[PDB]
Amino acid sequence: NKYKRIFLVVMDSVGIGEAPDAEQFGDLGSDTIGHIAEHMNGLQMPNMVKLGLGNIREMKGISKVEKPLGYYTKMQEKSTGKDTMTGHWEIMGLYIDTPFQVFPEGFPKELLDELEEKTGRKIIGNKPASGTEILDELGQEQMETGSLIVYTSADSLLQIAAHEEVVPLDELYKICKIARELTLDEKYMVGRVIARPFVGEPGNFTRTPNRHDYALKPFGRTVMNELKDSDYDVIAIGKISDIYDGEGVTESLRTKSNMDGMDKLVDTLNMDFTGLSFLNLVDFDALFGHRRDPQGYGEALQEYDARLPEVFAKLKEDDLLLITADHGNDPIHPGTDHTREYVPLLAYSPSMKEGGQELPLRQTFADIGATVAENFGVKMPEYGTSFLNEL
Ligand SMILES: [Mn+2]
Ligand SMILES: [Mn+2]
Ligand SMILES: [Mn+2]
Repeated sequence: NKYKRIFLVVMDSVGIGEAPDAEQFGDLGSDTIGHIAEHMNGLQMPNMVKLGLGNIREMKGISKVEKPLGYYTKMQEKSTGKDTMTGHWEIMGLYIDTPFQVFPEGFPKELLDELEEKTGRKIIGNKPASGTEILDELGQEQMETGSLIVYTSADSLLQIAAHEEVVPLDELYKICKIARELTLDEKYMVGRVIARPFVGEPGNFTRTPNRHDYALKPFGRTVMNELKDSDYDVIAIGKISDIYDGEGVTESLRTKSNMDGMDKLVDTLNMDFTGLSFLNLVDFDALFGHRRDPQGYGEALQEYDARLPEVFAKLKEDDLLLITADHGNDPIHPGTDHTREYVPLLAYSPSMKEGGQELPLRQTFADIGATVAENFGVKMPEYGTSFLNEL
């Protein structure tokens, strides 16, 4: 292998400007990094700048450098949707025609009607809400009627809440499995069904750790599958295992925040493995993008960039670091949905003794998967063009 270890970091939702098909998605004008940089009166990201971020695209506080540490370009998404599953699936070698849907006004009546009809239970709520607001609002009614509280988020989720002393857990998991079948339907395609059991009394409801998720497998065997089947390590950090429903994962490390994700990245640098270490930094999407909070997003980007020198210090001559994103989520854009954007790509190894150069624009995210597969000598994905020999 040219590289013994590859460290792939998805900065979740960190877009670098409107894609050529943004108009189809109502995403004209979008620019996640750009708008944040203007809000911050200059983003302070000196380490991403040293890698070549401003060589991809100059933005406020983010300038090009003469000798970038590694190679740089951007990537265009080929898949139909702009959700997290689509983007990640494409990164690992797939093409996804059928988008996952989001439900800001609630789920369609036809779906909720069929869930009632299969379960024998009435549904209440049916809107985007936090766990806390929805339980305050409807927890008491739920307790008194046996009804199911159905809510959503700004992401592709269907969440079903019920009190553990009113709806037994096993019954709630059965209900979520029925909902998971009903939502494999392109009219209603949700990424994840989540059981949200709770306990307590009105005024004091708490969600319990008995949460269970019902995800879809990727629509194809990914590069991760091929790695795992060839006895490589595939270390998933953060939401990566959930995103691929475990497919192809040999070890999974839960994280609680972006700093904790960078700590687990560092833990993997200290491991003797051969294969892929794959990190998702989700806070950018979950806390700041969907909440349309440019200040919080800005601070988080700065906090991330400050962790990078330690990663540079630990990379070996036969390691490769890849940094990208899975879509945009511009915190100064209408609504609460993602944005259809190009994503940055940075590729760095300390064996790059002269620094890097510009790569041709990657016409699918699957170029990353193709690179990884070529590096490790495993079956090449159906989609994607490796840039391994360009490095
Ligand atoms: Mn939009
Ligand atoms: Mn995402
Ligand atoms: Mn999201």
